[PDB]
Amino acid sequence: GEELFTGVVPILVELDGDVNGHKFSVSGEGEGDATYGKLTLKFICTTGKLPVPWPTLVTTFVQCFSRYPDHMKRHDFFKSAMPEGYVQERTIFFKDDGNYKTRAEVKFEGDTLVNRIELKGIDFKEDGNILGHKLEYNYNSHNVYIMADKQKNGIKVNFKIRHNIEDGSVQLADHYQQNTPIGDGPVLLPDNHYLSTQVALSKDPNEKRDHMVLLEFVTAAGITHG
Repeated sequence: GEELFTGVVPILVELDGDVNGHKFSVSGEGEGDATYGKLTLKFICTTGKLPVPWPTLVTTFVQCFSRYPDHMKRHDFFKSAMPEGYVQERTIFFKDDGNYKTRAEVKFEGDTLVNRIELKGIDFKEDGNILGHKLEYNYNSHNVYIMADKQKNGIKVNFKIRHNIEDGSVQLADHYQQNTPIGDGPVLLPDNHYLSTQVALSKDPNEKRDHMVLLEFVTAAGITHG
């Protein structure tokens, strides 16, 4: 439901992770203002040092906060599934390295939008850009393509993240994503389109824990018909 999102809504994020056996947990919190496609979040690794670079988990850590222009409202699958929510699953293939498989439930719990995640990563090279922490602490702007998948009453999403490497090169991370409603009510299955997202990463100067502050703007685009 769109109106659930007309103002600022609190967000909670919980991630339980295991990559090549390094177990870690992260908690996040912040707010989303979909009117402006704006998210402001802070994440903390609560199990010590984060075993993979922060930027690699950005996409894992709430597309219901995208700003869908009015003329695109009927294509907003994400809001349409709330408040009961949707399950979001991905496989993220890091080029020439291992991969992440994640499963999440994004739904309201009270007046808070919560994204609860499980991530397992495998086949990472002990010394590659990921486990070797060679990725820079920045993020590029990307387009996220969305298509309906009527069979599963959800959408399929595909995009490739370009993570800057410390050498000047780029580590690609190919995202295969699927979302399905948790509820039984009808949800909106959209026509193809995309989301344009900009992400800013920073640090909280008062925090001793390994953490990440993330501010993002995300907007839907691509449809001028109907």
